[PDB]
Amino acid sequence: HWGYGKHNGPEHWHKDFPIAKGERQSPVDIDTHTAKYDPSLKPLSVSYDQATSLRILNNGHAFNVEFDDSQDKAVLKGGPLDGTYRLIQFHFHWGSLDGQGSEHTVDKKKYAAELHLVHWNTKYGDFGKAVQQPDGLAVLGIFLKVGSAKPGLQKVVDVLDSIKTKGKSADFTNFDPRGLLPESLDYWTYPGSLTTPPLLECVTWIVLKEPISVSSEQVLKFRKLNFNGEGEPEELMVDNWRPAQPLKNRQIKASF
Ligand SMILES: Cc1cc(C)[n+](CCc2c[nH]cn2)c(C)c1
Ligand SMILES: [Hg+2]
Ligand SMILES: [Zn+2]
Repeated sequence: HWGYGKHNGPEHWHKDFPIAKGERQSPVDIDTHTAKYDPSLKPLSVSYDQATSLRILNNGHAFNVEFDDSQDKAVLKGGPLDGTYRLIQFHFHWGSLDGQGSEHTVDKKKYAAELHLVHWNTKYGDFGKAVQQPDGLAVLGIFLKVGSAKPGLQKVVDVLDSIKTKGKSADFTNFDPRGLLPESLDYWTYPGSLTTPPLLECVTWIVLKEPISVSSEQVLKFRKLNFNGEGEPEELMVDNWRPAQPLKNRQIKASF
């Protein structure tokens, strides 16, 4: 099945998932000089105070921190969005080296990692129905650079020993995603897709301009994760990113 290697990687995905070559695929390069400030974007609203994390899963391509989305507790609204989108999970993409890892690029610049906070449009009832809709998902993308440690990331870094291999999961209640945001909520927005198979073009992408910085020793522990399952040849979890895809007519809007 699909992966990130020479034989199952992003350039093989189209065979099984033809939308790989579609009209609104992600990620893309954010040309800062082509992006246009949009006066009609309302302010962004990130309400993560009542957030109920539940568990962390190594799913063999990344790790997911999952939230109880049965109520409006952690939500995105405002900005390019109409109505309410609930937080279901977050996860990251990162590299083997600091000079690569992000999925979106800013003027062809690759950051060391990329955080995705995934939300679904409540008027669709569940996550599964929202992924069948062009306005179904809203993803908040946040870049990571290496520098000083990110305090709000450390509880995640500490649990990764317990989820080394594909299929393992640990209990991860009372985690606050507020600790993963940068200071500023400036953002580029565009219409797009899931960046992993099945690559559904159901996403409103909100990519923040200001990266968070993380320690070298925080990313190092990300890099110790395995793609494989327990008792298999060790395959390190690195370079789990899709490269930038063609923009194709689409327009990236700036909030600032
Ligand atoms: C990065 C990413 C995040 C999520 C929630 N998903 C799940 C989407 C999905 C498709 N069919 C059922 N769920 C995928 C495939 C990728
Ligand atoms: Hg869709
Ligand atoms: Zn992602």
